[PDB]
Amino acid sequence: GMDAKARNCLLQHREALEKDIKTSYIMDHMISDGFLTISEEEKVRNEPTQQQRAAMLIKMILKKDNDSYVSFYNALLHEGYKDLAALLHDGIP
Repeated sequence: GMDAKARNCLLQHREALEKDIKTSYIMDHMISDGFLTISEEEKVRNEPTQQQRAAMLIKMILKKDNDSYVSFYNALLHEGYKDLAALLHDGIP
């Protein structure tokens, strides 16, 4: 569903993302945008640590469409993760 460029960007920067991001905030945006289901939210929330939640959310997004990548970018950007957003800018469709 997603462009290779986007996929690879995510795969390249996932460790950096997994490290810093507060997943619940990003998810709230993505749920608002309608690219993330309550069931998916819960599955992420079921992960014990923030890094494990982040990893799960990214694993999920890698199985979604271009729109979802952008939603993720927008979320990061609106939550002030400007550095991490920049890393994914090059891969945006």
